[PDB]
Amino acid sequence: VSQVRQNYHSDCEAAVNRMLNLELYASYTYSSMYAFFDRDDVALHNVAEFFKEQSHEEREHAEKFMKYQNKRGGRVVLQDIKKPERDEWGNTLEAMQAALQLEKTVNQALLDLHKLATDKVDPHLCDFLESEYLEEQVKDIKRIGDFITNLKRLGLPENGMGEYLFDKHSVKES
Amino acid sequence: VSQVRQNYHSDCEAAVNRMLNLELYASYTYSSMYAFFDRDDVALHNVAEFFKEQSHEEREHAEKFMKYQNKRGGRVVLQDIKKPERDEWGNTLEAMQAALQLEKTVNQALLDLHKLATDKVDPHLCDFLESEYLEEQVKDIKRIGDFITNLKRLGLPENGMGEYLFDKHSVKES
Amino acid sequence: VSQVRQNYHSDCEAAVNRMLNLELYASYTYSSMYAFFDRDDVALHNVAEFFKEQSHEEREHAEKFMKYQNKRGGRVVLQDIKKPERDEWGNTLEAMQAALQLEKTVNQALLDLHKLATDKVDPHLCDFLESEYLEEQVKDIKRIGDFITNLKRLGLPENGMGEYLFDKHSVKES
Amino acid sequence: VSQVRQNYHSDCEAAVNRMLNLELYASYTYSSMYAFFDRDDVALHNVAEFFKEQSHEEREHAEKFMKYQNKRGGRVVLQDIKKPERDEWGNTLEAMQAALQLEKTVNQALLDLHKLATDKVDPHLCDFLESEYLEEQVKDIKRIGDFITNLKRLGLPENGMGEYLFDKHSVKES
Ligand SMILES: [Cl-]
Ligand SMILES: [Cl-]
Ligand SMILES: [Cl-]
Ligand SMILES: [Cl-]
Ligand SMILES: [Cl-]
Ligand SMILES: [Cl-]
Ligand SMILES: [Cl-]
Ligand SMILES: [Cl-]
Ligand SMILES: [Cl-]
Ligand SMILES: [Cl-]
Ligand SMILES: [Cl-]
Ligand SMILES: [Cl-]
Ligand SMILES: [Cl-]
Ligand SMILES: [Cl-]
Ligand SMILES: [Cl-]
Ligand SMILES: [Cl-]
Ligand SMILES: [Cl-]
Ligand SMILES: [Cl-]
Ligand SMILES: [Cl-]
Ligand SMILES: [Cl-]
Ligand SMILES: [Cl-]
Ligand SMILES: [Cl-]
Ligand SMILES: [Cl-]
Ligand SMILES: [Cl-]
Ligand SMILES: [Cl-]
Ligand SMILES: [Cl-]
Ligand SMILES: [Cl-]
Ligand SMILES: [Cl-]
Ligand SMILES: [Cl-]
Ligand SMILES: [Cl-]
Ligand SMILES: [Cl-]
Ligand SMILES: [Cl-]
Ligand SMILES: [Cl-]
Ligand SMILES: [Cl-]
Ligand SMILES: [Cl-]
Ligand SMILES: [Cl-]
Ligand SMILES: [Cl-]
Ligand SMILES: [Cl-]
Ligand SMILES: [Cl-]
Ligand SMILES: [Cl-]
Ligand SMILES: [Cl-]
Ligand SMILES: [Cl-]
Ligand SMILES: [Cl-]
Ligand SMILES: [Cl-]
Ligand SMILES: [Cl-]
Ligand SMILES: [Cl-]
Ligand SMILES: [Cl-]
Ligand SMILES: [Mg+2]
Ligand SMILES: [Mg+2]
Ligand SMILES: [Mg+2]
Ligand SMILES: [Mg+2]
Ligand SMILES: [Mg+2]
Ligand SMILES: [Mg+2]
Ligand SMILES: [Mg+2]
Ligand SMILES: [Mg+2]
Ligand SMILES: [Mg+2]
Ligand SMILES: [Mg+2]
Ligand SMILES: [Mg+2]
Ligand SMILES: [Mg+2]
Ligand SMILES: [Mg+2]
Ligand SMILES: [Mg+2]
Ligand SMILES: [Mg+2]
Ligand SMILES: [Mg+2]
Ligand SMILES: [Mg+2]
Ligand SMILES: [Mg+2]
Ligand SMILES: [Mg+2]
Ligand SMILES: [Mg+2]
Ligand SMILES: [Mg+2]
Ligand SMILES: [Mg+2]
Ligand SMILES: [Mg+2]
Ligand SMILES: [Mg+2]
Ligand SMILES: [Mg+2]
Ligand SMILES: [Mg+2]
Ligand SMILES: [Mg+2]
Ligand SMILES: [Mg+2]
Ligand SMILES: [Mg+2]
Ligand SMILES: [Mg+2]
Ligand SMILES: [Mg+2]
Ligand SMILES: [Mg+2]
Ligand SMILES: [Mg+2]
Ligand SMILES: [Mg+2]
Ligand SMILES: [Mg+2]
Ligand SMILES: [Mg+2]
Ligand SMILES: [Mg+2]
Ligand SMILES: [Mg+2]
Repeated sequence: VSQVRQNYHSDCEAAVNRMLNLELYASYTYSSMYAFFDRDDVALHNVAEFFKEQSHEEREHAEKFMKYQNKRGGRVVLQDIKKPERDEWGNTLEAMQAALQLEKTVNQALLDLHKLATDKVDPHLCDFLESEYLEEQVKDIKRIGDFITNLKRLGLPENGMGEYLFDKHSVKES
Repeated sequence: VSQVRQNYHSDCEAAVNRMLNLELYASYTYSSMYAFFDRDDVALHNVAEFFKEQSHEEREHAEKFMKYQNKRGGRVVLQDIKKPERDEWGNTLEAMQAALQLEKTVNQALLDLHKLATDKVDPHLCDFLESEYLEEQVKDIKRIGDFITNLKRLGLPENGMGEYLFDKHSVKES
Repeated sequence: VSQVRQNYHSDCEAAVNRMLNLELYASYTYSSMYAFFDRDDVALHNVAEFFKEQSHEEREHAEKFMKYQNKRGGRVVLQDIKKPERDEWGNTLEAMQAALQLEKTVNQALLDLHKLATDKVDPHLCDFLESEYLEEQVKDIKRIGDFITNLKRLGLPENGMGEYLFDKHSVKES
Repeated sequence: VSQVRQNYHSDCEAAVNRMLNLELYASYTYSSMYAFFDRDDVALHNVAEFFKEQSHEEREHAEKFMKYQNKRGGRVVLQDIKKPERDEWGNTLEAMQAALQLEKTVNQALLDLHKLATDKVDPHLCDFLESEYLEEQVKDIKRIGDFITNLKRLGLPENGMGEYLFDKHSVKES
């Protein structure tokens, strides 16, 4: 038993490792989207940079779980990071829809981890999730949903001018 | 009788209270428009912020009438603030058209109050309306009319790209 | 169903709308207190400004619930804002006692909403209430209780000098 | 006829001269109050300075009428400035009550002049009164009324401690 360990259930330790893998998986999926929008036959630079930043943020989420695991006296166990579901992402609308579903999948895993932490009476883990993870998900899900609404308004997928304008006006100029 | 009261007719005092209610009503209607444009399935952020600011300005108009009432020795009497006429506002064009009519309704009430103040020979109240209320209405009515003309030019309600562009270029970036 | 909606119960959505109305109601009651203390026959300016600020804070509480509703994919539904219980507020002690009870009524509604969020296993809503609402209530209830104790010490309601001194020394100079 | 004169009725010219005298009369009354509160057996320095400033403001009101008269092509005609109604002013409450009535007397004369200007269809004179005189009166009447309410709250005339505190906290520290 780690000398620091107190009120930290083995199930929660394991679930934190699984969550860590999912954060890394999400990072890798976003990195794939970045590379896609940087292709010369796609060429939406601000969209590409948006997904690059999304990828970097997921890696930070992963690293925070590693640090958490050690703070509680659990042990980080890594597994393969599975490649993303697609090799090409269609267009800005398809990619944003996939991002929305990814962020909701991550959110559900975090909510499930909160359920487990609650069941095991671990208020520190509950607070960690609430203070560091759950609001980030709600905020980003809202942001991405708002983007999707605007992409549809702009006539995606068919309206190329709409897609061009989204890249200029909706995402950060990079 | 209030010790400060001089040349302030009971009818004007009552009409000031009714005008106060109308300012609050207008504020609440604009707040509803703000919340509508902030919906994830509407997602026009600059338009939402435009209406939020419109709402804040109406509250300031209301507070100025409260202060006026007390300065003249009248007594503030509040009534319920009725909820807005609609729960959803359609799109930027429908909302702007409703805003135009709201500002004209407020303007007519102010003009009617000026008629009353004139009839009761209250030059202080006339000056207050002319110097603090009537030009604000003319200016904002012109601004909103100009917006409506541009929304029609941009192909509202059908042209989603037009609506997107209005939010980027016509209203303040927020 | 809103594309952003996840783990957000219809009951919680409805309760958030009811809470929004209560925040607006509280704002309006405080605005009435402001106008009362600004009367020439009351004339306690720092007390008036205290209640004006209380009113502005309640409006901010309301707006934060509107934003929350949309972030979760719920839909803002507004109802009439009922006028305050009184048209005149007696004196600083009576008004502060009414403020204490108002803040406790708001607190109870927030605690009830937390119970509901807990029952529906909504940790995001629980965190939102705990991080943005519940401590504000405890702090302001303590502040107002402290004021009431001092108003009683100063001989309210009978001691006019005491009431004058409270306005100079207890509330912020405005 | 003055070369500049246009739309300026002889009656208005005369009434402006009478108003000028009243402004000077008001100044002199306030100067008497200043000297009274500066007496060693009265010794309320901030109250004295309040009335000194009131006196200076009335002189500015008078000078503005002189300038106005000449701008319109009328001719300034001066009369004796009558001494104030009292040689001693009792206490802060009696003086403030006399100030309230003085400011209301001045206000009534200004309102009467506005009636005359209206009757003679002189919009420039109407605007001058509304923009330079009428709101000053409403504001100062409210200020003085508020003071009287506080003096009564403080137990004037009998409560010497109340009167002392008013001088320290209600009027500007000078
Ligand atoms: Cl261990
Ligand atoms: Cl343990
Ligand atoms: Cl334990
Ligand atoms: Cl265990
Ligand atoms: Cl594991
Ligand atoms: Cl596998
Ligand atoms: Cl693929
Ligand atoms: Cl997914
Ligand atoms: Cl968070
Ligand atoms: Cl967006
Ligand atoms: Cl641009
Ligand atoms: Cl956008
Ligand atoms: Cl009255
Ligand atoms: Cl009157
Ligand atoms: Cl009159
Ligand atoms: Cl009347
Ligand atoms: Cl009324
Ligand atoms: Cl009704
Ligand atoms: Cl509707
Ligand atoms: Cl209307
Ligand atoms: Cl104006
Ligand atoms: Cl425009
Ligand atoms: Cl425009
Ligand atoms: Cl929904
Ligand atoms: Cl849901
Ligand atoms: Cl869930
Ligand atoms: Cl539900
Ligand atoms: Cl509802
Ligand atoms: Cl009802
Ligand atoms: Cl009442
Ligand atoms: Cl209550
Ligand atoms: Cl809080
Ligand atoms: Cl206190
Ligand atoms: Cl003191
Ligand atoms: Cl002090
Ligand atoms: Cl205190
Ligand atoms: Cl002449
Ligand atoms: Cl002439
Ligand atoms: Cl003419
Ligand atoms: Cl003439
Ligand atoms: Cl003359
Ligand atoms: Cl004589
Ligand atoms: Cl005398
Ligand atoms: Cl007089
Ligand atoms: Cl003025
Ligand atoms: Cl005062
Ligand atoms: Cl005072
Ligand atoms: Mg060891
Ligand atoms: Mg284990
Ligand atoms: Mg970011
Ligand atoms: Mg993200
Ligand atoms: Mg993540
Ligand atoms: Mg494989
Ligand atoms: Mg908890
Ligand atoms: Mg937080
Ligand atoms: Mg964060
Ligand atoms: Mg946004
Ligand atoms: Mg009275
Ligand atoms: Mg009446
Ligand atoms: Mg504005
Ligand atoms: Mg407006
Ligand atoms: Mg208004
Ligand atoms: Mg109704
Ligand atoms: Mg004017
Ligand atoms: Mg103007
Ligand atoms: Mg203005
Ligand atoms: Mg313009
Ligand atoms: Mg949908
Ligand atoms: Mg429902
Ligand atoms: Mg505050
Ligand atoms: Mg409060
Ligand atoms: Mg509140
Ligand atoms: Mg009712
Ligand atoms: Mg906190
Ligand atoms: Mg706060
Ligand atoms: Mg304290
Ligand atoms: Mg000549
Ligand atoms: Mg003549
Ligand atoms: Mg002054
Ligand atoms: Mg004065
Ligand atoms: Mg004067
Ligand atoms: Mg004589
Ligand atoms: Mg003015
Ligand atoms: Mg002035
Ligand atoms: Mg004041």
